[PDB]
Amino acid sequence: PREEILDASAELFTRQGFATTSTHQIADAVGIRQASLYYHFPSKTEIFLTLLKSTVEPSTVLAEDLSTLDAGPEMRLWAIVASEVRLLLSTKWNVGRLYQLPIVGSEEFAEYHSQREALTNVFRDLATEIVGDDPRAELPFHITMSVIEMRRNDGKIPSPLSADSLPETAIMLADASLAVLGAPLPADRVEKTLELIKQ
Amino acid sequence: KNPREEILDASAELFTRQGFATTSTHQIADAVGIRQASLYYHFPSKTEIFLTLLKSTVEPSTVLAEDLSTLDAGPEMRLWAIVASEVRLLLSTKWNVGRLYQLPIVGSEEFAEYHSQREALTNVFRDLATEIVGDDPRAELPFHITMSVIEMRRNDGKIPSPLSADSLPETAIMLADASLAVLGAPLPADRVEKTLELIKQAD
Repeated sequence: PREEILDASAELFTRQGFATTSTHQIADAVGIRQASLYYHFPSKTEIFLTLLKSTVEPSTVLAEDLSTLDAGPEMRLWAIVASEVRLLLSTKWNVGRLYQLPIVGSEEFAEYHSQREALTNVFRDLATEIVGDDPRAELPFHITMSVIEMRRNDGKIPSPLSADSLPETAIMLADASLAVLGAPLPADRVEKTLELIKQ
Repeated sequence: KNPREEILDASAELFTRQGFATTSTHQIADAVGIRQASLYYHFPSKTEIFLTLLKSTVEPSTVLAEDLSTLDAGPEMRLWAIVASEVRLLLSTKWNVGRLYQLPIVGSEEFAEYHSQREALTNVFRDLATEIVGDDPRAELPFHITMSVIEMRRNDGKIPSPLSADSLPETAIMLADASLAVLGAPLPADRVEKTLELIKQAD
């Protein structure tokens, strides 16, 4: 019920943006009274925030634990790129699209700003271990985020979350991330990443 | 000096910062310091400004794209030249107009002309990449790498990289290098010089 509201909001937000989407629409979408929607969320902003943090917080949490494991920076970067793409392909709607909406810059979303900055730092720091003080160090994060422009957005999960395999696109973008750094692909990257995903 | 270009600049600012729905023509007119009556002379609606904005921004990219795609060099040189020149374009403007592509509103039928221009641009990238990598999902990557500059540049009215005949912007070179690297394709000889001349050639 709570998750149904979030799903419908995700669709409306990613399709219409923030400003035009109304609570009336969200409530109508899930087929409940607006009073009933209010029980669940006080404002569309709180909904928008709830979506936004459920989307990146799992990445940042996972990011520091994998950035701090016993491999090399090539492997750690490959794992974080692959895990992040894995996440972005695991949702019914393309919630990553929400980052691009002008509203997210506002002070209300300071919690997201911090989490996004933290993730960006992880990508950049790992990358600089490989290429040093080099502008290419910015690239792995953007390469990772480009999946948001590649995946569908129609209510069907492009790649259901799996512990047994990585999505082709996840592997591709992770391979691309090292190629751009001129770093060779580490041995047994996928299996290790899957193990590095589990902890 | 240039009333129509000032209107577009201010609109570019307001739209990228506020989105489409909340931006008003009153704000745009106030921004450039003219009466709304005077603004109405140049543009009838917010939707039309948004189109003129998108169309002054995407057509030169598509024209540039299809002109570089048809020249007797190798697919690597053409792809490199088009990536660097397209990033150069996106870095040459007072405002980050590339951010506009990301607004959900542009998907609507009213912006069908932008859709085709974008499709044509995307096809030019894809065809070049497939000449290099064949039936391979990596062929999708150079276009997205190119567009990633939209997430890199400033957006405050100051041009990140003023247009130049002597040089290419660092970020333009980097993204073009990156576009070939992901394809496993070698960097062409004299990439910058070769590209700058092709840009000069393109009038």
